[PDB]
Amino acid sequence: GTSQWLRKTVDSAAVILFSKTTCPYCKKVKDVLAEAKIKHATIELDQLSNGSAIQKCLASFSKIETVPQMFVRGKFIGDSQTVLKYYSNDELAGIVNESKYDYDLIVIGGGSGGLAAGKEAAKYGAKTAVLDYVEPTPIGTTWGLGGTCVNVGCIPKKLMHQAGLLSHALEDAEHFGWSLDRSKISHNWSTMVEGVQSHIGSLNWGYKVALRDNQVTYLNAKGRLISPHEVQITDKNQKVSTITGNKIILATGERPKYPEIPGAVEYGITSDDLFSLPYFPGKTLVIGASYVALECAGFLASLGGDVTVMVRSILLRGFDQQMAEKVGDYMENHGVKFAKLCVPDEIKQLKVVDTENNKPGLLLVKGHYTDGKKFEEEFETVIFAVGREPQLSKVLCETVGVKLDKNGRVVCTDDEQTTVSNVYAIGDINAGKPQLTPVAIQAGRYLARRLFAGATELTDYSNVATTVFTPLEYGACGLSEEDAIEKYGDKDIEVYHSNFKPLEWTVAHREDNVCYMKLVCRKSDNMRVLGLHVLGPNAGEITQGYAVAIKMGATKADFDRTIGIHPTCSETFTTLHVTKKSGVSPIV
Amino acid sequence: GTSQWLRKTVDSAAVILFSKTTCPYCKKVKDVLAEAKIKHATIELDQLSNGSAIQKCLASFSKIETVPQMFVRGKFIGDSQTVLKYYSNDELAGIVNESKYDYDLIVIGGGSGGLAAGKEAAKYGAKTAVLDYVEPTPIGTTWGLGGTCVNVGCIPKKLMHQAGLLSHALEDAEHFGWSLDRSKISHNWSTMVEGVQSHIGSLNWGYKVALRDNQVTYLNAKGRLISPHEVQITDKNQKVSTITGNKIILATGERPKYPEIPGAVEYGITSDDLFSLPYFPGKTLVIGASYVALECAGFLASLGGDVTVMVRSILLRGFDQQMAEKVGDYMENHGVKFAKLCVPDEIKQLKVVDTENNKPGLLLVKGHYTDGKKFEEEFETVIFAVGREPQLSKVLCETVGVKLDKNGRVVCTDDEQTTVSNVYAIGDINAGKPQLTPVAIQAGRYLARRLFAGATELTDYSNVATTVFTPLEYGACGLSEEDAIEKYGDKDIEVYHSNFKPLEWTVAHREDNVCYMKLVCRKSDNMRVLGLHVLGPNAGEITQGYAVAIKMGATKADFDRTIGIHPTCSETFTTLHVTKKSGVSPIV
Ligand SMILES: Cc1cc2nc3c(=O)[nH]c(=O)nc-3n(C[C@H](O)[C@H](O)[C@H](O)COP(=O)(O)OP(=O)(O)OC[C@H]3O[C@@H](n4cnc5c(N)ncnc54)[C@H](O)[C@@H]3O)c2cc1C
Ligand SMILES: Cc1cc2nc3c(=O)[nH]c(=O)nc-3n(C[C@H](O)[C@H](O)[C@H](O)COP(=O)(O)OP(=O)(O)OC[C@H]3O[C@@H](n4cnc5c(N)ncnc54)[C@H](O)[C@@H]3O)c2cc1C
Ligand SMILES: CCCn1nnnc1NC(=O)c1cccs1
Repeated sequence: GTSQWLRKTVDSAAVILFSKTTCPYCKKVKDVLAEAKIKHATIELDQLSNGSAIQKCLASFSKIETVPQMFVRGKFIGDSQTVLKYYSNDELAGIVNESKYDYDLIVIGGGSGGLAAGKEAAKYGAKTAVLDYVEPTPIGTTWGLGGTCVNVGCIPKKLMHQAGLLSHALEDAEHFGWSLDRSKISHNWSTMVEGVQSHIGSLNWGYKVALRDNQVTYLNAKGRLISPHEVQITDKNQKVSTITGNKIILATGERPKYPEIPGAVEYGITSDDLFSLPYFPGKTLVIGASYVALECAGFLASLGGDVTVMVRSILLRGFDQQMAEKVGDYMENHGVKFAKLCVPDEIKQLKVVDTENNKPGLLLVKGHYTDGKKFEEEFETVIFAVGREPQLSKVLCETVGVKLDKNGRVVCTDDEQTTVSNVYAIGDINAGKPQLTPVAIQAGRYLARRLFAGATELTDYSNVATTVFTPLEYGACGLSEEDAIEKYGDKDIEVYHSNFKPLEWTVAHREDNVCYMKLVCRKSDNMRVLGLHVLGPNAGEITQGYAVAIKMGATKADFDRTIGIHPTCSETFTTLHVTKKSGVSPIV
Repeated sequence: GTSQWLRKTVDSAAVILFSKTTCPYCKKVKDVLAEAKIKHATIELDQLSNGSAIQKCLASFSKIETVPQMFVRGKFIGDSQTVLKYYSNDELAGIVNESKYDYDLIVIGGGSGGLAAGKEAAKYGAKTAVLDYVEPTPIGTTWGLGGTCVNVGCIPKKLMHQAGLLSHALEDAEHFGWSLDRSKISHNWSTMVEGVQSHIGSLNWGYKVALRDNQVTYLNAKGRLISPHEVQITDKNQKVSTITGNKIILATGERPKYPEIPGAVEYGITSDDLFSLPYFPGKTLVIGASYVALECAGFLASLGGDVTVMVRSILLRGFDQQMAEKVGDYMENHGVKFAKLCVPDEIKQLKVVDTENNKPGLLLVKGHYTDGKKFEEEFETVIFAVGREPQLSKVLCETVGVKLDKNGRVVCTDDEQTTVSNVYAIGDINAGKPQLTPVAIQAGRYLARRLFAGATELTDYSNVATTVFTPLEYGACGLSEEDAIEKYGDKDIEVYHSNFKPLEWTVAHREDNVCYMKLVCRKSDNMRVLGLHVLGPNAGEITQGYAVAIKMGATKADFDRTIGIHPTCSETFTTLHVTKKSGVSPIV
């Protein structure tokens, strides 16, 4: 147990010191390494329960049982007198840089997970390279370091959402006494895009500085794993070379899918193109029904656009379907049109994009409903949001032996290890895990600590909370109502629910019973909270704190004994009492 | 023991049915009572682990041991055969209405706690009266049913806070691309006040309708307890009479204090007057430094006022003082002036309030600083926020025997009982308790269930979360850093902290490092979270859910293993890592 841990730790750490907090000899070695600018991990044996047994086990490698003991890439280097000898003779720098491979770690992909992993590993002395390359979209769009969320996902999406929310704030301001007239105010798309892209630019630059300041090598090059330790890289000038690494982390993410119909690639766009588009989309069709589809349609309508969403079957497949339908109903009452049970057949071009006057083109969209009736309408912009996929055939030679599942994602054990022992995978390409930025960041950081600092903590992927940033936001943590009933049976499930009205909505004359929350609980397990759901403003701020209590096993009684904060929306969770089985109305 | 619970339950309940969920004689008695419109409590002995011992205990009163046992006001009424015979002879209604007193419960005070307690008691067949009267302020202000929070507290205060927040939304909107010019937009105070007051009006009306629909007798009359069971009432027409009640709940709340200086009562106002004031206060002095003082100064500055705050010693006494100083620093950078270490000596009138044309007057304020220097400046409005106090002298005859503390608050045991066994106190007049609206509501509801439905659960007053609605909001749950250090010692306390920047503030060009959060933890108890603190937007929404986790005993490890929701402010709590002891800067 302890002896297997110590061997794994010694073999994979780049530079590591076994120490005690009280030892002045350990203190002296720490000071030497700090002066020499030699980064390393440290294990403090006195603060571990099995510290005495670990100290015994070290002799299997060093033949000594005292602290300090310093190791480099699996090799015992010395105790205090020996380390000082090397430093005094100007030998220590060469010893700590001796390596079989070019790098201790190569990260393929410079996004949410990969940048987090590479920075954390470098902290413990791992010589690290991060590779990032952005394949242009069909119309030619590209962007800088930081991945999907930074450039074409979470960050610009929520900033445009905030511009859309301010439309309603301008309306509400009249009722609260301000002299403006929302009727005479309009939105300038390109001014908003300039501001969003300026912030994104500062993040691109900030990641480059952070890698520079952590001594991480950044290569703006496309990588391909051609054997367990060899990565072939192609740089900006199409120069091809090979670099080697001890450990490999795959973190290459996904890109939007297109339907296989005429005109889709030529004349439509995806979210990759939307967030830097130089002109307002105009009259827009969004094809699809994921959270990406509904978030983008939502803010486009708030910013004054004529928006239609064409839905093949249901909204937000995979989420609680009562909540999904409430989300869609709010959007439809606030200016989004839906073409339900409908798919596209072809896109025909009526007008080329006008670069001269900074204006969209014009497209004819033909499709059909499930009963066979036809769909035909003109739109200035068509946005495809029909899912995302990895393309690991490009990243990864078949002969390496890394196992992929039926959707092309990497099959990993619960420590992110692939079927090849030195290769790991994190983020969206890890099969079966929630595809979210804070999941990729936690996975990458925790993995770096296990590989290079002897940590044992794994990432917990269960009950990860989400928020959908539609015009009225939807936060969730845990099971949908229908999954809970499927797993445990209707008899063992009790659901508490209520409508509510934000206080800010009263003087503004907004709707009385649209916002909604519910707790899905298991009767036979002390009324354990299985899932939490809320539709209302600031839904992500509301939901986050409860994710801790659910992780700790909160029951309905834990919610009841907690006192609310007044006046808030979130406090309504502390006093819920109407059950669905009672048939009593949830309106207030 | 079981037998003392039963004897207390029987003696106290108005109408109560001892039952089992699987007995058809029980079910038949319930249907008769339902049909007769007879409300009652029900105890299902089969769902209680000590049910069989209760049945033997029942024979004390009834000399039977079987289920169906009906009691009315301490007296056994009958089993199934007796109850059904009374009903078919039209004798049952008279039996269940028989009472020694006018009411089972008299609530003195119709505010947050008192309305809650009275409605809940009525659900179990307690014949209930709620008394409410609003003594006018010195200038004559009065209002309707619902108490301090509804009419002159949390509700109008947060609505005027929202009007202030919207001024910054109007500024932000230009940066997000909207065509308005905030420079050319102004605020109309009277439009605001008219909308706030029309909402409060709908709440006064809703409380009257709610009492009628629960068969609660509402008396708009001043009450005075003159003996344990007699309440003297007076009467919009000054008619004095006496009504009697079995149980009494005191819920009369507090009112603002005035300093004992010339001109204060004549020429200053309080929060009681501010929320319906028909003229804009203009150049305003706020005297005091409580959360009421700072909240009101904050929104008045945001709505265009020239505002000064006069501070005797410190800001937000009783709150974490690091956090209090950050709250005030933001306020000072956004147009609130502070006269620190300063106290008033007299208010002189220079011009009378123009009630005709809705203009304030003019006042000369004279004061002095602690060094000795003089204060003298003109203001159009002077607002006193120097604390709140009860006036139980008016409510409670000294001869009844209800003990008060040195501040005039009621001394209660942990079940809200006073030194007189049938008299209880809830809300702000209960000595030692947090003075918050959801605390009053939970105390009131839970107490009514113990008196009239045999419940045993007590209100938990520990770790009750708060939010101060200053222009940048401050949420907290648990201990301040300085109380934790005083209670456990500096060596046993670890503090994790970080600045943050809301994503909404990036494109709007707001401050990088003013929002702030921290977790105060106890090392020797598994890094238990003792206190949580956040300064930023939507702080009450952020804080609420974490209050459940802290009640369940969250540790730092529970926060670390939980995954964040991105992009939010609240997610910063899930990745905190900089300790105060390390000395590393908390900036982003
Ligand atoms: C529109 C949209 C909105 C979203 N909103 C949210 C939200 O609100 N909250 C949330 O939590 N998540 C959100 N997400 C999801 C989030 O963006 C992803 O879960 C996250 O970015 C995944 O990170 P990753 O590290 O796995 O991959 P990525 O961030 O996609 O990083 C992979 C990087 O590697 C590069 N790369 C690919 N192949 C190679 C190669 N061969 N060599 C070198 N580099 C290569 C890619 O170009 C990219 O830069 C959103 C996603 C989208 C599309
Ligand atoms: C400016 C301000 C802002 C506040 N903001 C918040 C906030 O954001 N959040 C929060 O949780 N709390 C807030 N509070 C506190 C909250 O208002 C109180 O905790 C709550 O109102 C107390 O309820 P209560 O039932 O104890 O008394 P009250 O609500 O004051 O009700 C007592 C009632 O009894 C009446 N009465 C008095 N004497 C008699 C008599 N003899 N006969 C009949 N009736 C009588 C009173 O006039 C009143 O109607 C705020 C308070 C103030 C002043
Ligand atoms: C055998 C006695 C019948 N009886 N006598 N008085 N009332 C009732 N029944 C009822 O009130 C009802 C029970 C179920 C539906 S109505």
